[PDB]
Amino acid sequence: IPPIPPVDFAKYGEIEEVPMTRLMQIGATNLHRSWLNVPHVTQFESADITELEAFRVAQKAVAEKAGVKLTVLPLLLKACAYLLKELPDFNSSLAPSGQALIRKKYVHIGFAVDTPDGLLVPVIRNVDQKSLLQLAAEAAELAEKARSKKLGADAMQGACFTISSLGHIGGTAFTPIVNAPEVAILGVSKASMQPVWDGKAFQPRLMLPLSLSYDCRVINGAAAARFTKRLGDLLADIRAILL
Amino acid sequence: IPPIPPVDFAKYGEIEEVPMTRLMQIGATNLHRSWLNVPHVTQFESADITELEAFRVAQKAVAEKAGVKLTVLPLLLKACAYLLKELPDFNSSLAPSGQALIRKKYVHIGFAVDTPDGLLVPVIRNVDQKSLLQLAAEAAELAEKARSKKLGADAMQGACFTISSLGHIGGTAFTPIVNAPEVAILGVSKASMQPVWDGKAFQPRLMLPLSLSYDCRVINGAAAARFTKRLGDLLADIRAILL
Repeated sequence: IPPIPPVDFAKYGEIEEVPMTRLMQIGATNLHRSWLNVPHVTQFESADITELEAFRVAQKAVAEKAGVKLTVLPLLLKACAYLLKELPDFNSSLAPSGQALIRKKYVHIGFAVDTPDGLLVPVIRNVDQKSLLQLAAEAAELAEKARSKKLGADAMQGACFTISSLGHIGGTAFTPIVNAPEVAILGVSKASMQPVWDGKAFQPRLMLPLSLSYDCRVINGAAAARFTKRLGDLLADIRAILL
Repeated sequence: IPPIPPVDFAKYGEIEEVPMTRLMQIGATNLHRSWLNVPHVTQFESADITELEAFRVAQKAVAEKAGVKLTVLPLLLKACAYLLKELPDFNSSLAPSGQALIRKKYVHIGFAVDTPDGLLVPVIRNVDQKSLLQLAAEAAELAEKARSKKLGADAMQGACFTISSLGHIGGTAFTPIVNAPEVAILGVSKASMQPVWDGKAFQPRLMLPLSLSYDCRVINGAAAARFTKRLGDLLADIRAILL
């Protein structure tokens, strides 16, 4: 790849050199390797979470009696796990021969935690078998160990899919980079009240912006629109997971 | 027990003798054995199922694409299974020594099917592991085999709890008899629109009458009021099962 020409930045004013943590450099290398290896498309969608939000907030009591804080992430994890089982091409990697897909029969999902030293993505194993408060506890633990440098490399491995949630900071949508060898990543942004047509008038519904980046060698455009559509459907009524 | 004095019924008019199917006689003996062995109390409650009903009816599409009819029974089964795990004394039997309870670590639930030849109670095994449409299919199959005399004795055994639903015929409530050695049975009657106080006015909510009979040697009055209260809570928002 043609390199970027060096510039003497000090010709234009005062500069200062700060160094990169090894964690940032590892991260830098991994993203650029994904970038050049995966042809990326982002599919955007927004889900109606008015009812999900009401549930979240009502179970604040239960969650606190169990010591966890029920946020939107355990709900996101549960729903993507159900869906990764319904649409198995999202739960696979491209074989090194380029001629086969390795479909995984397990569902472990990573989630982005941004710490001082860099971004870490802890992995929760067998998300499909854990409950909303179990996933809530685990997420919280892994996030804390990630911030406190106590996260052993074991827990950063063998994920099938990544969720990256920035809803707690802001933004309308973003285009995340697929953490290869996984084949998709779900970006989640800030929810806001939007007017939604009820067939007769605009009702305010709470809308969650979803941004699915995927590896289009493996997942074609229609399979991906169907994944964010099913996800939007499941988050609008999470009871559909029960059937 | 003092016998009932024989009466010549033909002194008062014309009589006719029809006989009992062996199935009815078996049933007769089992109920009278339960009646004299179990001191019975019925706890009545009613659950708000307006939202449950809306869900049921929306998933009519899915249910039909899967060949099952989603009725209230799979929902009842799923919720009691969750609860039989939360409150394990309901999932046990009294040891023959009268001094111990055998707590079962499994959840199989029977449901009353009334056929021409008598009442049968098929058992669905490990209700706690099956989904709403799985339970829907299984219930339907067992009911059909029960009506067609093709139900092998294997499937009438080892239940932990019974549900008896008469909501499809009518009634406000009833007092079911515990099928000993189980320790409780849930009677379900007809749902109707009732006025329920919202703190300010009466709102129409769809109410399901629940009638829990139990063996009060094993389950005391407060444990039983708490079981129908948790059940009413779970049916008002079945998403609580997810956490």
